[PDB]
Amino acid sequence: PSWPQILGRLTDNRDLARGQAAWAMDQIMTGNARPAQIAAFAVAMTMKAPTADEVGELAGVMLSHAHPLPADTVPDDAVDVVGTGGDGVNTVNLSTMAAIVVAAAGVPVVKHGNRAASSLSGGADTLEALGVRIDLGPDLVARSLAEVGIGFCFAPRFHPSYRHAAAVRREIGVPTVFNLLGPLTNPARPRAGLIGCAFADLAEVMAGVFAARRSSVLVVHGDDGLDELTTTTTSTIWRVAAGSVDKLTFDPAGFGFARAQLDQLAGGDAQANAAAVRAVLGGARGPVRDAVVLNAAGAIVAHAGLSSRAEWLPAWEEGLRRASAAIDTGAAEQLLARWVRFGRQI
Amino acid sequence: PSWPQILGRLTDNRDLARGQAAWAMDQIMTGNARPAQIAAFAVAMTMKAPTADEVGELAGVMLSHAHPLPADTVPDDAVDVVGTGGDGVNTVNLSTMAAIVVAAAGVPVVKHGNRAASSLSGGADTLEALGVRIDLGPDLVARSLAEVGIGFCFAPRFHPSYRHAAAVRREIGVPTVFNLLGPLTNPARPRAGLIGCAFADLAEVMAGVFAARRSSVLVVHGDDGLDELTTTTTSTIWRVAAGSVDKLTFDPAGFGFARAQLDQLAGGDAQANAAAVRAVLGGARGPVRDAVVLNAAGAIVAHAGLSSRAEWLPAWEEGLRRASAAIDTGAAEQLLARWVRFGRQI
Ligand SMILES: O=P(O)(O)OC[C@H]1O[C@H](OP(=O)(O)OP(=O)(O)O)[C@H](O)[C@@H]1O
Ligand SMILES: O=P(O)(O)OC[C@H]1O[C@H](OP(=O)(O)OP(=O)(O)O)[C@H](O)[C@@H]1O
Ligand SMILES: O=C(O)c1ccccc1Cc1ccccc1
Ligand SMILES: O=C(O)c1ccccc1Cc1ccccc1
Ligand SMILES: O=C(O)c1ccccc1Cc1ccccc1
Ligand SMILES: [Mg+2]
Ligand SMILES: [Mg+2]
Ligand SMILES: [Mg+2]
Ligand SMILES: [Mg+2]
Repeated sequence: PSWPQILGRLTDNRDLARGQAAWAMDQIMTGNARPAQIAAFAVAMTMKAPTADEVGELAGVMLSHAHPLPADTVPDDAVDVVGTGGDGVNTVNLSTMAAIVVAAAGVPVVKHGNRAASSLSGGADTLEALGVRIDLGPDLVARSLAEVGIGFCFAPRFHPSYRHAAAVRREIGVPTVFNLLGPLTNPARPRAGLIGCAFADLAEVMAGVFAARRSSVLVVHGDDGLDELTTTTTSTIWRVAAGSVDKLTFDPAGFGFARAQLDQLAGGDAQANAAAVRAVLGGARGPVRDAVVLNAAGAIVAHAGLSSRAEWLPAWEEGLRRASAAIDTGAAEQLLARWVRFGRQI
Repeated sequence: PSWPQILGRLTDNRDLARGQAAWAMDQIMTGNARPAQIAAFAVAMTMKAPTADEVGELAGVMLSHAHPLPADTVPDDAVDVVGTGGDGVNTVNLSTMAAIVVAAAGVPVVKHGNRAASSLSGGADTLEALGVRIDLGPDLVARSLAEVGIGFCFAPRFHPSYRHAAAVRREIGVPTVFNLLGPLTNPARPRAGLIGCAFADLAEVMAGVFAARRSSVLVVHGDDGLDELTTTTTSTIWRVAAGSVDKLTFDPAGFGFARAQLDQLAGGDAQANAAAVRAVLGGARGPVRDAVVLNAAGAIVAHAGLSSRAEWLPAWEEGLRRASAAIDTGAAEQLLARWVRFGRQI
């Protein structure tokens, strides 16, 4: 294997041979690839049209190098709620708020996240401004999970060897296949998730990766471009279950949600976004709450999918009940307070 | 303009807006572009499908930054004989030998060239092994042209600001749009040329660039893969005249040439390739001579094409007569000896 061989194949517009994507990603992760090689690979792979086998190879290599959580500290039914980012909107941190509510409903959550790349505040930025410790290592994330019901795996802490790819990602600024890897490389390897993808023609490939892993996942793209289930219009859902994918259109109005306008979901810096989380968890009614509940419900449906029994329309109704209730009872607000406290008691 | 804007447009598979390619090449030529951005641009441009406008912009920027020859030192009808390289075949130096014969026929030759990038011995390597000064500056190239009838512009000597792009080209190893630039950026800007292209899919774009400039050029690709007019089979020629491109297939059997096998054109290191130059210039008959006479005749046909009155078959017959006579009379052999002396004598 070599860069000339692998890059030549992608520029010739051919799928890679088995193991070639893995070889390249491993070269990148061990500090053996030049920035020019990283960049050419990321770009060539994107314009060829990456396959699920290829992206799955990249994610596998990352996960090989990642710091794992201690043996037996992650429940079999843990869920993630996370997206690619890069939708270019300023939204409040919808995946993060949704994650808190899901954990409050009693579904164990191990969230993978990161600071903003192009938006004003990312999930990690907002959690830090809420006073949550984003910087915890594996042992402490396990304890957070067990003690609070939610853990946060901060991407740079668990994937230090991604530094070179990350620098290339920043320098080129254009989204590539690398922008898919975050939701695919949660170091705790939870088996279910609500997974947002900003790139309409890469979502199916993401779903394919999860299918191969036999995860129960909803990969979601809002038809307004949000890497979240949206309230402004319909969303496309790639439903992953029993190792297979099917594409659905999802209509929040079908459940009773008023249509919102994207400016109603608008964000600010980390201080503003933190105040939006507090408002939502404090019971403020309106568009932010609606989108949070929808997205929490979606994650609860992915969790339910870890069973044969799981049935689409009933799963949603129950997910929506549970998400609403976790906020209404104050369970979500109290969980956030307990999470903040946990991090202060070292 | 920005890298995110330009790279995004290319990865969306869209042609650039006018001036975007020029902006990017200029960033690259002024040391303002990171290796990652250079590589991402070269790759995305190649996979999109570069246009003649875009490639012409790259070449125009390179020519803007190149060392020029002094005013009024390059005759109106100077010719180049040069290819992309990158054919992955190990040939004797056909363009270089052709160039010497063409000069000896009395057509002024200002050759752009470079050391090998992936073959054993490139034009510049072989010229160096023959005792020719390859790295003369603008003023001495002009004097060489006036006194010997041929000058050689060494690419690193005339395009110092391409240094960063060149390092990226070698690091990625795969051919890109950058590989087209050599034959398109001769600093003496001759108006005619026999131009070899190893990349069948890009040769038409090279021809378009020459058409825009109103050059009289034959862009050639041997149907065996050579960036030269081959003697082993037919060649595709994109004939450039009166600012238009005509695609032709050319068969040397039409002029009485015997088919050769590719192994008969096989080269070696610079010493072996230098000895093959002397053997051809000394009158040795065989396949190598045939390939040199054919390519010389091709450069002479491109030269004739600077006149609107030139006709194709008579131009070929005259080109072949002139190329053959230049060897047989000893004029090509003497010209090489004079070139060597010129470099030794200041
Ligand atoms: O700056 P951007 O490239 O637009 O990225 C926006 C955020 O989306 C992703 O996280 P996540 O889905 O966990 O965050 P959320 O709470 O903002 O939805 C990513 O980790 C960023 O934090
Ligand atoms: O290492 P490669 O990428 O295969 O390139 C082989 C040579 O071809 C080009 O020159 P030119 O056409 O002037 O050389 P020639 O005499 O060998 O035909 C290029 O400048 C190299 O010198
Ligand atoms: O540059 C990335 O995509 C990336 C790749 C591998 C690991 C982590 C990230 C950061 C991230 C985490 C979670 C969501 C989005 C982005
Ligand atoms: O290396 C350089 O500094 C350089 C600068 C300007 C022109 C040519 C080259 C050399 C080169 C060798 C092989 C491929 C491409 C380029
Ligand atoms: O090939 C390149 O990267 C290149 C680009 C711009 C200028 C010069 C070269 C080197 C060259 C000169 C002549 C023929 C082939 C190659
Ligand atoms: Mg999100
Ligand atoms: Mg989002
Ligand atoms: Mg050549
Ligand atoms: Mg050649």
